[PDB]
Amino acid sequence: KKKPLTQEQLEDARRLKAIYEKKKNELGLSQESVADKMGMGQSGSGMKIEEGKLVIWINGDKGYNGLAEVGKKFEKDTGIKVTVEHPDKLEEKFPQVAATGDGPDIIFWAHDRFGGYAQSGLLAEITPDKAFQDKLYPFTWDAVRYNGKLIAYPIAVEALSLIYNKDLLPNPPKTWEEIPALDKELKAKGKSALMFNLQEPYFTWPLIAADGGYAFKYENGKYDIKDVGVDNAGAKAGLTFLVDLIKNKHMNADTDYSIAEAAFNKGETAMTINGPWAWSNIDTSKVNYGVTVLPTFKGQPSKPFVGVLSAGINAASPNKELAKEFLENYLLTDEGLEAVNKDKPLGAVALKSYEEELAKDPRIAATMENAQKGEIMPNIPQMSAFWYAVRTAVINAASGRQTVDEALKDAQT
Ligand SMILES: OC[C@H]1O[C@H](O[C@H]2[C@H](O)[C@@H](O)[C@@H](O)O[C@@H]2CO)[C@H](O)[C@@H](O)[C@@H]1O
Repeated sequence: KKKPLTQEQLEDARRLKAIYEKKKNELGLSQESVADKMGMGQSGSGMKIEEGKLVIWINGDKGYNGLAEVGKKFEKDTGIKVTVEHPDKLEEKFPQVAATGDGPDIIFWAHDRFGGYAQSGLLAEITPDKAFQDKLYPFTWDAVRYNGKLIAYPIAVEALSLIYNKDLLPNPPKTWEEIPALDKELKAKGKSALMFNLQEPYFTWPLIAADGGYAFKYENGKYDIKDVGVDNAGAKAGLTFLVDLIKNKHMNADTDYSIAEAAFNKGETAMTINGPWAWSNIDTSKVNYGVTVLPTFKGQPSKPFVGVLSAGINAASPNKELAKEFLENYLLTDEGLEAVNKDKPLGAVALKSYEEELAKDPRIAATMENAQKGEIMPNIPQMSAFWYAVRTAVINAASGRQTVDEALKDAQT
């Protein structure tokens, strides 16, 4: 308190403070900190994610109610509350919130996005022992391995199939090339041959890859990011066929997931292209449907990009042990996967014991044959940029805003 200070000394300090404050106000920071704007300090205090519970994000097309049921079982046994959410644009929101040390404890998505999350430091290395690993197929662990480390638990192996209305079309086409004539036939009955989501490149990729399109060349155990196959002859032939379908009025460039689903389930179109998650709504519909191998293009199989639905653990989570216990001992069991599967079908699961049951289902057999004909997606960090590039190319080529040659030239970097 009692200091040997004169008014002149205090005045000198007053002036220095005022010089500082004058600059601060001129910089428009009357209400903010200088050090914050310099990106100094932290963000944040390492405690945004609540300790002692689990928050889980999964896409809204998956069996999130069945997953929440597994969460309730977990809570009954352990007292740990599990909250399941399905935010829109989850795969964009997760990296944004997790970068700040926030977000869910566990994030579900196909494995392709996970290498980018891991490179950004957003995903924990997972630690299942060999005995647990032995319960899932080796190729599924491979999909979630990034630079030697396991960075997610694999859940299910997803591939697109051709889904068809057996009453309108007891005999589904073998080839993409048959579709225009089939559409002309069905149009005379007030129906169309085929509708599927043209807004997400996932759905058009199997045709683009058929005759030779590819994302990143894989050689000697590594992906060459300098060798991209989005604008080669095969990719062009595939996308040109799609564009010709639109030019010839066999499909509408505007068709999206809900337009195609509503039209197929109402019985207005004879075929759609979709994954196992979609089977539940068709089951509810009046449609008698089959699930079969995708049409060939130029005599070669369609090659869907295969996604392994996977559960990653937020690096910021203080609940990594709770998450491990939940995922290994509750979800990845016959009863856990059945709960999710009964809600929206997972397709072919990574867990050997449960996959052996489901394999009897002809819809799963067809999923697996389409998966086998395609390729497991890379998980490299360049995947997000690839998908954005191809999404743009397909939408622009389909709508006619650009030619196929120009759109694919733009996508190639
Ligand atoms: O369309 C690009 C998109 O494809 C894949 O997303 C799939 C996903 O794997 C399926 O689980 C399902 O939810 O439909 C999505 C397509 O709408 C990639 O996994 C994704 O990263 C990519 O953006």
